[PDB]
Amino acid sequence: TGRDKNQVEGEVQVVSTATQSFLATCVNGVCWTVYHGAGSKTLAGPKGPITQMYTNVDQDLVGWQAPPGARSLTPCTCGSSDLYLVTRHADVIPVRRRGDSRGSLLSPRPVSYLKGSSGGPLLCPSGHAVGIFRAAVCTRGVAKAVDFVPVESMETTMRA
Ligand SMILES: C=C[C@@H]1C[C@]1(NC(=O)[C@@H]1C[C@@H]2CN1C(=O)[C@H](C1CCCC1)NC(=O)O[C@@H]1CCC[C@H]1CCCCCc1nc3ccccc3cc1O2)C(=O)NS(=O)(=O)C1CC1
Ligand SMILES: [Zn+2]
Repeated sequence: TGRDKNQVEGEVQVVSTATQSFLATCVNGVCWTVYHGAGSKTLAGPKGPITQMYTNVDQDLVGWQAPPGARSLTPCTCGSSDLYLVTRHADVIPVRRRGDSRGSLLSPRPVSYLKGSSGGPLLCPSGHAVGIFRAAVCTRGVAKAVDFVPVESMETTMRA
C-alpha cells in the first residue's frame, strides 16, 4: 500500500568522488566501502565531512558506524555456491564459488566492463549476502575470476 520506485534493492547506495566513483553497502547497521577507492584521504558524504572509523590497506576494508534502526543484510547461511554480483549499472550475473575469497566469472569480460562497480554486494539466491566486490583478476585485461572479502572477515575488523 503506497507509491514508490526502485524497490528492487534498498541496501545498496551509490556514491561518487571527485576522481573516483564506488558504491557502499549497509551490513550489520554499518556502511562498508572499499579502502583503495577512498584511501587515507577523507571524503564528504550527505551529512557532511566524516572521519573513517575502520581502515585496512592489507584487507582493503574501510567503512563507518551507523546508528541502529536501519535494515541490514546478513552473511550467507545456506551453502549457496551460485552468487549474483551487483554492478553500478544494476546488472546481475551468476558467479560460481571457487574459493572462500576467490571465485570464477561465468562470462569472461574486459576489466573496463566491470570497472566502477566496487562495493557491489554479492547476494546468494536465498537472499543472504556473502560479501562485497574488492578487486578484479585478469591476465591481459580480461577478467575471468573475481576476488571478494567474506562478511566474517569484516566482523573481525569491527571487533578490533
Ligand atoms: C574492475 C573493477 C575492480 C573493482 C576495482 N578494483 C581494482 O581495479 C583493483 C584495485 C587495484 C587494482 N585492482 C585489481 O583488481 C587488479 C586489476 C588488473 C588490471 C587492472 C587492475 N587485479 C589484481 O590485483 O588481481 C590480483 C590477481 C590475484 C587476485 C587479485 C588480488 C588483488 C588484491 C589487491 C587489490 C587492491 N587493494 C588495495 C588495498 C589498499 C590500497 C590500495 C589497493 C590497490 C589494489 O589494486 C575498481 O573498480 N576499483 S576503483 O578504485 O576504480 C573503485 C571506484 C570503483
Ligand atoms: Zn544465502
